[PDB]
Amino acid sequence: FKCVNSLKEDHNQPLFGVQFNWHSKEGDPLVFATVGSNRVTLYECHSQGEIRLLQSYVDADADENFYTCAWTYDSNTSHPLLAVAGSRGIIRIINPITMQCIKHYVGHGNAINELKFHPRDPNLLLSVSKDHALRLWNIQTDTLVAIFGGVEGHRDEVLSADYDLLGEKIMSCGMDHSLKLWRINSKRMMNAIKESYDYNPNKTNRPFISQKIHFPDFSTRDIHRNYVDCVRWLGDLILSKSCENAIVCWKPGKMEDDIDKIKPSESNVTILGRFDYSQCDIWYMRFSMDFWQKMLALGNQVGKLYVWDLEVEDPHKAKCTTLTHHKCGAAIRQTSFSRDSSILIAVCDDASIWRWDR
Repeated sequence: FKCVNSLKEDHNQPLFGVQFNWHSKEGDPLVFATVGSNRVTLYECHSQGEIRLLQSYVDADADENFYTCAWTYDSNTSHPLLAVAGSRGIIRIINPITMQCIKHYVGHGNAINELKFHPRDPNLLLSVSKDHALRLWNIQTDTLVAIFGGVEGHRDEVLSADYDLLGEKIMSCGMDHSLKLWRINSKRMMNAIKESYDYNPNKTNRPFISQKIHFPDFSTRDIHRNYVDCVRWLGDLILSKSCENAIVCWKPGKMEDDIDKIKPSESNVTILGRFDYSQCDIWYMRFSMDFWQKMLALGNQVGKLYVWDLEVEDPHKAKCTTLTHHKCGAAIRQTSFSRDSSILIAVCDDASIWRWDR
């Protein structure tokens, strides 16, 4: 990796999220979305470092603050869609071509900190909120499938969450210092999903009933001692961080315990390694991985990039390299790899964007 370009968005507010579009068709250029201030911006990546500016969606309210975006496609037409959400607690489904808001979901009412799409179903959107809950949505039938909350749920803002490889279970984390597992392969949840696909408000009288899920299938506050601001499955293992300059790789239960045999009462965790770094004690600094999960990237609060090569027998044997530039001095809030891994983008608190080519 070498730094080939950079630029700065006119607004000067923090860029909180960047995502490449991993659903981009064969032979079109790599396109990525940034979010910050009250807008979304698409860029196209070209030779010689060029970052070709496309078009923005700018929320009507100047007080909207987008925090996160996530790419999917339309399940009938294959056209990519981009979901955005932020401080107003509104999910917006944007047509990236024209940047029209196609539709939006209210319900959270309170800030959405992260969005994720199911790894196998393009219609299933998970939002995580400042209101302590997760919601699962079916953006095909415009239904709220479930709410993951209650007193045994998170007891403070949720910051991050992630589906496992097959979308059978979710791991959430947030400001209560905890990570919670939620199975979505139960009979109940598989059936709720099925019912959400059968729902057509024009062909019936009922509202769609959401599942209230009030009991995580596992929970722990034993990994970090602060806000857990980023979470990612690595197979049956977990990669998570707080503001303590460490990504911990760990699993619920003892060393030889199966993830699918974990009862809600499980009080053990196993730590399999820890990736330490520097100058990352601020909240809401998120790492990302490439498509194959070979590598992990996190930037810190002074513009240094850390990249881990996870292509090694055990999690603790990961190989770190660092990416610095003399002009990149602002906090980096998120990174994104292209689908093919040839490009890495970092985005910063100063509205700058950094392009790193392999």
